[PDB]
Amino acid sequence: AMEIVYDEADLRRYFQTAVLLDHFLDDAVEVDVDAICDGEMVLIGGIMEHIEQAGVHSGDSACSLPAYTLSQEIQDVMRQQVQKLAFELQVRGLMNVQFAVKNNEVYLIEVNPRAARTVPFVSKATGVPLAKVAARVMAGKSLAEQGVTKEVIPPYYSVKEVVLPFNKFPGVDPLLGPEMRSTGEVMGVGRTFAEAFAKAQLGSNSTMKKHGRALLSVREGDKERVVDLAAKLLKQGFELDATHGTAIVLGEAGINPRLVNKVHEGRPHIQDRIKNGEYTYIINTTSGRRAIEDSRVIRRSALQYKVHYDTTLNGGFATAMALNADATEKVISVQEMHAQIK
Amino acid sequence: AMEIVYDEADLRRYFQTAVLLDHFLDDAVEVDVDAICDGEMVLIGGIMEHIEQAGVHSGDSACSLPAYTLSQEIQDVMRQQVQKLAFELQVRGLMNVQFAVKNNEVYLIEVNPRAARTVPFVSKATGVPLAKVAARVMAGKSLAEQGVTKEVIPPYYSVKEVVLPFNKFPGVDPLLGPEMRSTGEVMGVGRTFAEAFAKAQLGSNSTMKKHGRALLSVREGDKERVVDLAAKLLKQGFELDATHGTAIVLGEAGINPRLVNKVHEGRPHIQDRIKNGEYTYIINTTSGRRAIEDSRVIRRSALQYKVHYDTTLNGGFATAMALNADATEKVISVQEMHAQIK
Ligand SMILES: Nc1ncnc2c1ncn2[C@@H]1O[C@H](COP(=O)(O)OP(=O)(O)O)[C@@H](O)[C@H]1O
Ligand SMILES: Nc1ncnc2c1ncn2[C@@H]1O[C@H](COP(=O)(O)OP(=O)(O)O)[C@@H](O)[C@H]1O
Ligand SMILES: O=c1[nH]cnc2c1ncn2[C@@H]1O[C@H](COP(=O)(O)O)[C@@H](O)[C@H]1O
Ligand SMILES: O=c1[nH]cnc2c1ncn2[C@@H]1O[C@H](COP(=O)(O)O)[C@@H](O)[C@H]1O
Ligand SMILES: NCCC[C@H](N)C(=O)O
Ligand SMILES: NCCC[C@H](N)C(=O)O
Ligand SMILES: [Cl-]
Ligand SMILES: [Cl-]
Ligand SMILES: [K+]
Ligand SMILES: [K+]
Ligand SMILES: [K+]
Ligand SMILES: [K+]
Ligand SMILES: [Mn+2]
Ligand SMILES: [Mn+2]
Repeated sequence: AMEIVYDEADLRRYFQTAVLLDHFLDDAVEVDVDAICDGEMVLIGGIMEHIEQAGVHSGDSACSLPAYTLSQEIQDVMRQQVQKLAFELQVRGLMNVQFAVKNNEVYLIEVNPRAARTVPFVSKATGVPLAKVAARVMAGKSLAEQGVTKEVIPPYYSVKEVVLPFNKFPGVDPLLGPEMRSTGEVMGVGRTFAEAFAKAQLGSNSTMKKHGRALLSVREGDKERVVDLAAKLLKQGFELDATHGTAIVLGEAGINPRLVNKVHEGRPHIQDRIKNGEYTYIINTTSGRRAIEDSRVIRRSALQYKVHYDTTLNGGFATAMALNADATEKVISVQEMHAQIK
Repeated sequence: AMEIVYDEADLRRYFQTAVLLDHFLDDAVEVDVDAICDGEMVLIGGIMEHIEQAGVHSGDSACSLPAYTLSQEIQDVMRQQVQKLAFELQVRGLMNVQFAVKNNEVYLIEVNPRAARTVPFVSKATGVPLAKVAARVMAGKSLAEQGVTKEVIPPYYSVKEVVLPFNKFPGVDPLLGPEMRSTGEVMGVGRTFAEAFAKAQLGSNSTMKKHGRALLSVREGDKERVVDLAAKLLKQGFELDATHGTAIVLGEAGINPRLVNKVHEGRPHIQDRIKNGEYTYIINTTSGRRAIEDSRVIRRSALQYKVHYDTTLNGGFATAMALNADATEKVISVQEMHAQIK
């Protein structure tokens, strides 16, 4: 049971219900890097930039291949670091490295000297049978002999999205965290990131609509950013609703959402509205055990009433960008995909 | 110490704190009636409809001659009740009657068998020197004999507004109630109620503006009428702020004010905003001792910073109308006014 502790009090509190201790890189981009090491050289299979930030298990984050926001200069740090790590541990075959980017600063989160659950996606994305290769490598044939020496960078956008079992265990709080709960995955391919993403979202069984009313209820650290997001939804013709504190910040920015009541606050409240088909979209962020626990009802209602919802601001943005795309506009075969690869 | 208690708890509460017990006529129109009785007949000198409802001392209420909302039918009833009273108590000279209208029903508040403070204004408004006339009657000269037998209903509107000393005693909660606190009064003469009012308002040293942002923070009972108020303001070009509860009702009605925190809710709050010059107008109603005591800050801030404020919705509405008039437009002398009385 891993948990993010915010303060001293918090510490104890976990401790009771309860040891490695790590500092939580808040407001960090999480990255996945799959690579092969033949001993001579190192092939970078792919660099995946997660939509959801560090603190939300790789296993449950959507991810984009190539990175949709990261700087070449930084990818480059990780590129260099992995190489460094590959040779150092003596990687003979596949490997995976997970980083965390915070303030143009690369932090090593973990190294998995084996096949990661990211390979296939990465293989599909790049047209490079990553496993076959490391397989051939482990046995004795080099990256060099394989003529599999250069790192591929597709002409298109490959986004990976996950599917969660929440609907099977309704008593659970359908919320993202440090622990993985997802069962499967989908892949979205688009000319643009927004395209790919919309593809991955539709593919993941999302109920997200392109119209109606959105509900914004975010955590403190998300209050600043939520503005742009809200701006985006307004531009798309979404009508807005917001909880008190979230409504405060919005207003301070020229945006006047409809104020909605929390459960304990009166009527009607979020639950009633949700239940009444009042929303087509919900952006809900929450931080801290107690808070989470207290906000449970919205997520539960949302899931239950099939309202598309995001539990990360990063995830809200993606959802928004995707509103500008048409996931049924254009299809492309995988063979065509790899054909496009020079 | 004259207070209005709402519930049993309230009763006691006062009782510890502190006997005549009267049923409070909530949401009632207060009226003043000045008249003369020569024992032979009764002369109606003036029927004044207060802007502020019963519960706000007559002396601190703005008022209009002729009535601006009362039905002729209801006024006529009053006129008869006055007559009755006059005769019965043996009035010989001036008299004054105070009523409350609730649900198309007339209630007697009190009877002051003497010259009331409304006498000068009524005189000015009607061109009839009630004091002189009444003095005559007292002296033996009858109404018939003096040739003053018909009630005068002027061709223009006369609005009286008061001035309060709260500024002199910053420590006092600048709020209206059942006890009189005002030191003076002014008169506004207009072709319409809106005009008389605007004139009365301006002469009262009101800092009211015709543009800007308005703060709405009203009590439960006022939550319903507030919407129309908000609309009217919106129409006038004003922008809107509002406290939580008030915002909620507004939202439900299609009005999305900009949310503002209560002093104790955090920042940014009303005090901050008021202080910073965000508002040009403030509409704040509050009921019940504790509630009053708690909101005190909003009223104290409004005054200190010179923002125009109304503590009654009836007042807020009058203000609203006045926005549609120009007190600097037309001027009229008393002589001219009296001359129009045919
Ligand atoms: N120090 C940290 N700061 C931020 N996020 C972290 C940190 N450690 C772990 N995480 C998050 O938790 C996830 C799981 O941690 P990780 O060490 O990779 O565990 P696992 O072995 O279960 O895959 C990561 O994918 C990441 O989102
Ligand atoms: N029963 C009542 N219902 C509503 N308002 C009332 C009632 N009794 C008095 N008031 C309010 O209190 C004020 C003062 O009461 P009043 O009997 O006229 O006392 P005073 O001797 O001060 O003139 C009135 O002008 C009115 O606004
Ligand atoms: O009905 C509720 N009860 C408790 N918490 C809620 C409820 N609805 C939303 N929240 C949480 O409220 C937070 C936003 O609060 P705000 O700061 O007042 O806008 C988010 O972290 C939400 O998950
Ligand atoms: O800063 C404050 N502290 C306490 N009460 C306030 C404050 N500002 C406004 N009020 C009161 O809040 C009421 C409106 O509350 P609302 O229903 O949440 O909008 C009014 O009756 C106001 O007098
Ligand atoms: N990639 C995880 C699934 C996303 C889900 N809508 C959430 O934001 O909670
Ligand atoms: N007629 C009394 C003055 C009104 C004041 N603006 C208030 O509404 O409190
Ligand atoms: Cl369950
Ligand atoms: Cl003082
Ligand atoms: K992540
Ligand atoms: K691991
Ligand atoms: K009154
Ligand atoms: K009296
Ligand atoms: Mn991991
Ligand atoms: Mn009285």
